[PDB]
Amino acid sequence: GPGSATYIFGKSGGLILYTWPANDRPSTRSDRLAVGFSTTVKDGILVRIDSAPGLGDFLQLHIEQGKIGVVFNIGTVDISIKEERTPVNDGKYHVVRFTRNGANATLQVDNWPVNEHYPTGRQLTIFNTQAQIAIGGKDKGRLFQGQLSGLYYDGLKVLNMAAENNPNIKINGSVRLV
Ligand SMILES: *[C@@H]1O[C@H](CO[C@@H]2O[C@H](CO)[C@@H](O)[C@H](O)[C@@H]2O)[C@@H](O[C@@H]2O[C@H](CO)[C@@H](O)[C@H](O)[C@H]2NC(C)=O)[C@H](O)[C@H]1NC(C)=O
Ligand SMILES: [Ca+2]
Repeated sequence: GPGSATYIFGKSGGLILYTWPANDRPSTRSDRLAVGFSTTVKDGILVRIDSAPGLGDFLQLHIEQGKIGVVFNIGTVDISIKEERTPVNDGKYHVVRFTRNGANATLQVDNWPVNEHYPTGRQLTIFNTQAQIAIGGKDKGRLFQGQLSGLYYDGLKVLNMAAENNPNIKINGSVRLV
């Protein structure tokens, strides 16, 4: 709601970084990711979850040519799902919702027709030993500029945790709680 923690990222970019305590690093067969955003950027990474060093697994929510999508890897090759029909960089508030079940995924913006992707043949299922949630894209040189609100990832309200000064959150660069 109104109480959902909201952060503004400026033109110079910033990062909010959640690092799981070592023993708390999760492994999942399915994920759920959602965030409210407003932006005019043609390109930027909003959120990326990475596994521990040496493991290639990741899950990345990003905008490319004004269109929002998720690319992820759970141990085979990059799997992508995208809202290709309509751009989201119109400077209006949207909600993007993503689910993953093994190699399968869904993606919806607002109330638009749902995108679904079901890779064929033998697949892996586990997103192994997740180590960090990077928000804002600055670390990968694709900074997000705009507003992020009410980020939800697998039960974690990460922006709420940032706003509450969670000891496993680091914030730097051009980012501000509103
Ligand atoms: C990932 O998704 C596959 C395929 O999903 C099935 O096919 C269509 C996709 O076009 C989808 O709309 C249906 O809902 C259906 O689930 C899953 O594989 C299927 O699993 C179901 C339920 O266990 C079986 O009835 C089907 O035989 C089976 N089909 C195939 C082609 O294998 C798969 O389980 C799923 N992966 C995970 C981890 O959930
Ligand atoms: Ca894996």
